[PDB]
Parts: sequence; C-alpha cells; structure tokens
Amino acid sequence: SGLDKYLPGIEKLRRGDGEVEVKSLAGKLVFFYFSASWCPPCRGFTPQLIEFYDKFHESKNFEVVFCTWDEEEDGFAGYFAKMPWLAVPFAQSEAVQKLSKHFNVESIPTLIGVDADSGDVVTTRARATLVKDPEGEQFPWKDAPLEHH
Repeated sequence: SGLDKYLPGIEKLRRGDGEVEVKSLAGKLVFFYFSASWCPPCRGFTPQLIEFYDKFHESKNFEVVFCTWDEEEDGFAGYFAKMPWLAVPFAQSEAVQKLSKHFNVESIPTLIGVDADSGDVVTTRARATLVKDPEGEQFPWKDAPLEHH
C-alpha cells in the first residue's frame, strides 16, 4: 500500500488480543489516532471516536490505528483494551514517534486520515470536526485542496 510511507515495514497491527495484516486495510480510509492514557483532553475524546467507529467503520469503510504517546506499557495496554480498533504495537513505538514527527503532531488527541491505497492525506482535522459532526455527514472531512497544512 500507500501505508508503507507511514509505517515502514510494519506488516501487521494489533486488534484486540489478535493481529491483522496491514495489507487488509486496502481500499479503506485509515485514521492514525495519536493519543495517550495520561493525556487529559484525550479521555473524553476517545469514547466519542469509539462511538463513531462502532457505528460506521464497516459502512463508511474506514479503520482507526492507535498511535500511542503512552511510554508505560501498562498505561498503553489499559487504554488499548477499551478500544475496538487497531494499534501499532507498543514494541514499535519508535515508528509512532517518527510518524508523529512526520505529520507534525503538536498535541493529542489528533486524528489524521490517509487513503490506505495511495497514502495521500485525506484529512488532518477529524479530531476537531468529529465532535461537531457525530453522524459523519461531512465525513471524511477532507482537507481543503490548494492550501497548506
């Protein structure tokens, strides 16, 4: 895929106490969710993305991949246990730290959605738009063309 740029060499992701192949994300919009258990504004945003996800990840053809800023593995494990989507393994935090820099993530929560097939960036403002569009009437909230982000 186009995700090789963002998760170089990462062939699988965690899902629950299992694993899924990255290649299984083809054709979907893939949201990188930068968050952590210790982050105060993240605690109330997570459930709101969980509700959206449970509703629409199959019909709206998207996936969400937790990219943790947790540094303690029990914090990460505990937060990931409440989530219904995928994560970059805690053992591959270095890949998350590099992606965080790649997208200039300055604070969390932050959600970035990219096309899994081409790797283009489709939206960088979904954390701000989701809370005002719970039903996803403007999803995927594309970033406005012809500008900078």
